[PDB]
Amino acid sequence: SWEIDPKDLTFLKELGTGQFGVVKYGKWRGQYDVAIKMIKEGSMSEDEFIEEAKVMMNLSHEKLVQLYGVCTKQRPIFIITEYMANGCLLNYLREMRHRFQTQQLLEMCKDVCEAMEYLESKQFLHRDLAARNCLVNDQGVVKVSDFGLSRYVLKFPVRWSPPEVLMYSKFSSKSDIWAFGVLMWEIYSLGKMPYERFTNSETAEHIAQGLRLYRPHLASEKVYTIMYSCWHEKADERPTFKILLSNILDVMDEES
Ligand SMILES: *CCC(=O)N(C)[C@H]1C[C@@](C)(Oc2nc(-c3cnn(C)c3)cn3nccc23)C1
Repeated sequence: SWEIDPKDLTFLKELGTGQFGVVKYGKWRGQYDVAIKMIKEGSMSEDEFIEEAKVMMNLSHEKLVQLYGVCTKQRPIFIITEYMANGCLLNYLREMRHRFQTQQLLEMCKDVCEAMEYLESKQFLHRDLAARNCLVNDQGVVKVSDFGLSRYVLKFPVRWSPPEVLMYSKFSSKSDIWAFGVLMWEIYSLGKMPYERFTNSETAEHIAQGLRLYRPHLASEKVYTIMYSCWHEKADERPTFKILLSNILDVMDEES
């Protein structure tokens, strides 16, 4: 049930390259748009991934990029996902022509938070949440992509990592929370790199001294309060995604 017959795939356009190599746009059975991730040999722990794919296919949420299945009886293996016509969220933010309103930026935050509250409720960590791992569909809806997939990569995301990850490799729901707050900073900064003048090493040292990302000027005070709450030093003092969704809904109502 997790397995797609590659004979049902028609490869139509190269979309570009991601973590595991090329991604292509194609059709399934001549009819349905799909994205086809072609997994470069040697890059992925494929047996482990295949087993986890069965779990990932039972995860269904409107704001999660859907895994349609995998093609595993060949090399390279393929991962078949929902096609997202407007590409990577990071590139989308950086296109100044969109002239985003802040209500649109908050909606992107809500989209991601909804997906992450769903993953939280399933006790599933993303482990690499960031604007580069979100995608945008033809209706401007942002969805969370490649959740959990860093576990199978045979370059660490220092700038999306809380102190207990940098110091001790303590991953938890609350390291996804921290990364979400950095993602909100990416959205309201229109895609700047977090800690844009620092190296990864400098970022980690400054985080150790309590530096935090500055308020992007497009974020209101209440929006900054939300992303800042994700960066409490003690992981247990950071909200859940359920609390964050409620805070985002509140600010959406106040700024409507
Ligand atoms: C920001 C990081 C990045 O560029 N990623 C992750 C790329 C992987 C990629 C090529 O995958 C997809 N790209 C598109 C797409 C790219 N450009 N347009 C106009 C659309 C669409 N798509 N749907 C699913 C995966 C994927 C983006």
